[PDB]
Amino acid sequence: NQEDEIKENTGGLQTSWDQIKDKTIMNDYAVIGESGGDYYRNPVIVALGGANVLIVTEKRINYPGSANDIGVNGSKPVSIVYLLSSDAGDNFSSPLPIGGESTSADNAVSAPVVYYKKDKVYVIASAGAGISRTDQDYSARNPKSMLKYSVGTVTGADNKASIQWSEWKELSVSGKIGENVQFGTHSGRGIIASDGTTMVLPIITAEQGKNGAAKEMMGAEFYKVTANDTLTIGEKIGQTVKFAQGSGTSGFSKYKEAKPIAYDNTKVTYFAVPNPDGGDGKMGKGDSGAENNVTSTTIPGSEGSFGFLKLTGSWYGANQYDPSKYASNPSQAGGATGDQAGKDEVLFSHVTTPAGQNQMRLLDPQQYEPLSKSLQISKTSKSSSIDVLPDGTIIVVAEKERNTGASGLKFNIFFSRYTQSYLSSQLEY
Ligand SMILES: [Mg+2]
Ligand SMILES: [Mg+2]
Repeated sequence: NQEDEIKENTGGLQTSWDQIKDKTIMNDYAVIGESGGDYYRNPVIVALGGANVLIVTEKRINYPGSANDIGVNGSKPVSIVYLLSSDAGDNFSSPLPIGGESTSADNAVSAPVVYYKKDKVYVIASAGAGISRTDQDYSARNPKSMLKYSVGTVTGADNKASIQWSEWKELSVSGKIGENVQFGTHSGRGIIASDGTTMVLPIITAEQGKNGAAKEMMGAEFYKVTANDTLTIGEKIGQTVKFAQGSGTSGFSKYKEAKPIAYDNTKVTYFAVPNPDGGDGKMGKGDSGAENNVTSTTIPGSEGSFGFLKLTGSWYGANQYDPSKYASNPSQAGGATGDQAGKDEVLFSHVTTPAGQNQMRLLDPQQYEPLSKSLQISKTSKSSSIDVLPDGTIIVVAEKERNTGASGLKFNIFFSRYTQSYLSSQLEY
């Protein structure tokens, strides 16, 4: 179950093809290791600008999470923490809780959805009950479901960045989601539309029943949210998504959490994770045009938050490019002359069985269908997240090295950095 770690003093951002051409795995190490009774889970990674990297994670305080692996459960403290690097991930600060350490159910937050374009980081989190399944019917629970958000103001992203977070505030769903709908978030990097200001908010819905009469009928609603220091929920995008009963336990839907992979200002396209209880082991693809148009893909998948990065003309793969030029014009940096166009590409990583092996893949940027090759990035995992640095190298945060002696799902949090040529050599023909 243990990984072979690489810890290097890179130069920070790379600045020339000669420096980078022979490098493959530039870093691959646990930024968070043993943590006693605390569980660090569901990480998301952000390249802030320059050599600055942000990792956001939930922290379940002295307990493993709900029985269905949700951070909040309407009674235990759960924080959302952040780590910062100013040397392209060579070194990360010790994790700090956004807004101070959680102390009760009333300030607990988990499953962060993280949005960023350039000066402000927006984190929208599950709060109160989340989509946790407990002993009570949802209608009887007192902390019911809630959404909360914090805004991180970024300073110095072109030197060595600092962030300060606003107070957690409630993001009301009144008039958007009815009572009864138990709802929450599913961890990941959030989509910002082409205008740079409209965020896509995916609200996960779930009929969970209770212990002794469990259900898991899941769905989603997508909403516009305008980037702002005060957030409010805007217009609905398309239809309410509801997944159908699977072939397993009665009341368990074939797919669980839907996560946006694209938004064209008209419809949200989503990948949905297959239910290990009644699904087909493959990621599902659908969009907000209908209540349920999801179709099976050929991508193997399971529970958890997949990583997904779309590059627009900025993938050079095995071909030479100028990493200094990449910082100012990522789509025009290729060739020995340093000014050729790259191509579109999608990078995707997810586990193939529950808490199993994490495979990275290239997907076609129009239909998101996989190429034939896949690269194992972890023996044991569940959630991961991908981004690209201003020098063109690929960064990943992922749960790895499951502690099988621990009560729930306990992992270490890994940071990894790869050259595009290495990834190409493993994923392309
Ligand atoms: Mg070092
Ligand atoms: Mg304050």
